[PDB]
Amino acid sequence: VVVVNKQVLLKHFIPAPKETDMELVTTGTIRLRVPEGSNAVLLKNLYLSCDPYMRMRMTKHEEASYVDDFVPGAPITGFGVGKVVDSSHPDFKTGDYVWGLIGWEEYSLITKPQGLFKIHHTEIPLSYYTGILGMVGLTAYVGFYDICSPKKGERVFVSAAAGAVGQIVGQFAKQFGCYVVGSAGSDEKVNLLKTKFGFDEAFNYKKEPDLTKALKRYFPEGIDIYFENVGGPMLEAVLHNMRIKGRIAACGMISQYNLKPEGVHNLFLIVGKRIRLEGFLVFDHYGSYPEFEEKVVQLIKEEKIKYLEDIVEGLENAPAALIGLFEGRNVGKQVVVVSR
Amino acid sequence: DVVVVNKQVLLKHFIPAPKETDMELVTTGTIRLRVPEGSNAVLLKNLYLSCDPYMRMRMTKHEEASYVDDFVPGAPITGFGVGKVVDSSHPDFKTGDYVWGLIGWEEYSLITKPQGLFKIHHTEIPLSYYTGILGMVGLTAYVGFYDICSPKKGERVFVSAAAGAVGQIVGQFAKQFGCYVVGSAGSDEKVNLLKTKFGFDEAFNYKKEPDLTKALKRYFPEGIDIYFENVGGPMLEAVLHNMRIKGRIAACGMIGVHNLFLIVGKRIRLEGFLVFDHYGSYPEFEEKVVQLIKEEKIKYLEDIVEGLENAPAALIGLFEGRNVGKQVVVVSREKGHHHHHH
Ligand SMILES: NC(=O)c1ccc[n+]([C@@H]2O[C@H](COP(=O)([O-])OP(=O)(O)OC[C@H]3O[C@@H](n4cnc5c(N)ncnc54)[C@H](OP(=O)(O)O)[C@@H]3O)[C@@H](O)[C@H]2O)c1
Ligand SMILES: NC(=O)c1ccc[n+]([C@@H]2O[C@H](COP(=O)([O-])OP(=O)(O)OC[C@H]3O[C@@H](n4cnc5c(N)ncnc54)[C@H](OP(=O)(O)O)[C@@H]3O)[C@@H](O)[C@H]2O)c1
Repeated sequence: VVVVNKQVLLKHFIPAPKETDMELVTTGTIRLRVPEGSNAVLLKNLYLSCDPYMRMRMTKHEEASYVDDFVPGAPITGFGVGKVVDSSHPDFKTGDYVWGLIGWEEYSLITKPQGLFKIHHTEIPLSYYTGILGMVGLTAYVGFYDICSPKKGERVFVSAAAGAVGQIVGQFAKQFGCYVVGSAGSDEKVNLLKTKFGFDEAFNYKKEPDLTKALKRYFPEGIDIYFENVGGPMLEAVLHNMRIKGRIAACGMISQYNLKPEGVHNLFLIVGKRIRLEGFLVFDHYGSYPEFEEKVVQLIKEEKIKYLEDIVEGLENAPAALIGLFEGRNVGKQVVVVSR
Repeated sequence: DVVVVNKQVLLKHFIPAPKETDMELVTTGTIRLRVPEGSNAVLLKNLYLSCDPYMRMRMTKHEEASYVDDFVPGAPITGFGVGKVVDSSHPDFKTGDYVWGLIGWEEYSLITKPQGLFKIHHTEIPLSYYTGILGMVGLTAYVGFYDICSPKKGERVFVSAAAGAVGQIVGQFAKQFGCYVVGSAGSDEKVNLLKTKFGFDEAFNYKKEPDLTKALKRYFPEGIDIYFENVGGPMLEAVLHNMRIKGRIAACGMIGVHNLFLIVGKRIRLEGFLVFDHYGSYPEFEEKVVQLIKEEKIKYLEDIVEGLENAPAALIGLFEGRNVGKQVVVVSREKGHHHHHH
């Protein structure tokens, strides 16, 4: 059996990204069997994740950064969920479902199957393994329980709080016993934070004249913990409102990914307030996954965590949905359905 | 219960840099040489004063509270210093003991909260050292490096404002721990001292380097594990660019930053600290550092100025970089003074 395999390719390096910086192609095929003699796994790709860090990979870097750049002319890759068609690797059998880095394509031959995780709970919707039970959820789990060193009762702020990482941090934090406030870019998202996601309070950053004062309002006694997804002047504001011994988990600074650079002027406050500002990367924490899968599956089962996906249908729509990320167009975790 | 003259330096008023005229020596004041009846207080004859850069901030009025209370116009300047106990109604302090802690810019200070005085346990060390290397500055170095920097033998360490009081000590601590240590300073005379007196593996003049990012690449081909941060600003940008995965930045002081996102990719811990939170560490620190001095395994240069009347100048001087070493003011020599100097 040789079948058609559509692909989305990076046309070329970027210096914001445009939908034209990628190209769907239909003039390609794959054999539905793993090469003889390999330790490899062939996946039918079911779901894709759009993640902001994918932007960086579309630019060429002289010195090595944290992930390999994309190769022009080759498919885009990123997190996704797949079904095992064929396998010459012992830990994976035909009919198993998995998640991990795969190609923006209908079918991927995974030469390094050590970096695929087997899906242990079929009871759960498979798309969850793009986000809440995939990379994004684990990011939240590490960022909050580990980097933020939280303590019950502490005052927690979360930027980009309706996003995939944000919405999870908030719920983790409320269930730990913290006061949790979120910021987002639309009243629809703010509504979701207060009504679906259980946030003690939230507000629209686009519709607040002074971020520093806005935060003073929700944190009269200042902020103990800032889960940082956005960066820029929102960080300055937070710094102004941080409490002695406050902690900032630097998850991302998405405001800067396509800009060029914006400056932070408050940093000296980190001294007077004895703040720990610490970045982290989820790739370093895959060891914590098994415990995390169990915690979060139970949380879902018990209806004690909520999760909103933004779903887009068809591989052809993946470039748009990725670009859309950066303009706030996603309402929840951006997933692309390749086949169901 | 004699009454004597007590000269004082007062803050005339709040400042919006400071001038010598923003302070005033006065001779009118007097003091009883006995702690009030019923108090648990300690009366000091003030021997030495420290000039420290953070004093500048206290000369400005702050609407919102910052880390230490502002100075009060009309009241003496206060800061770290060394004193001899004249009288005490507090059990842990006796007449003739020497101590350091916050005292007044004056000949005599009545200390109402003596829990924040540290006893001097080695009176054979020059007492002036307890302004700086064995006082607040040294401890700042001790905690900043051994604690906040979480160092490990062999790691590549950078220190800004390295010829300063804190910097100079961080560097030596770091060398003796087994680290490669490079310093930055603002004059070739200071760079010379870092390499020849202070034991730094390398150093350079930041004023005479066009690109700090490249400058640092040069001394750290494999990047920086640890940055002891005294300066801030673009020097921080540069460092961040040369930091290694899992690198650590101890924010001691700073005197816009655009590359903060790097903290994520490189998994950096940037952590501020304040020495007031670490007084518990003093006793162990005193022992380590005294031995280090006794064994001639740490070096230290003081800039000494004589007389209370010169303190304002020396503090201003500090802020314009004019001090060569830790800036001390001699208010009065302990009876029986016999330490040589230069
Ligand atoms: N291991 C890691 O370090 C790790 C792992 C995963 C994610 N991340 C980081 O986490 C952040 C969010 O991840 P996610 O997958 O959950 O993304 P997401 O929040 O689901 O999508 C991006 C969101 O960011 C907000 N946004 C976009 N541009 C913005 C701007 N210029 N200013 C303010 N807000 C903006 C938008 O919400 P608004 O409507 O609120 O504007 C948008 O919904 C990103 O910074 C990403 O790099 C890091
Ligand atoms: N607990 C704490 O967190 C704590 C405690 C004590 C001190 N500190 C801080 O540590 C820093 C200095 O402490 P210190 O006692 O050692 O003071 P100091 O270094 O004796 O005085 C500051 C020195 O920094 C250098 N400098 C000034 N502007 C600079 C710039 N723009 N770039 C680079 N270097 C510059 C000057 O010499 P060169 O320009 O020639 O290098 C100057 O002598 C200050 O920020 C101070 O507040 C913090």
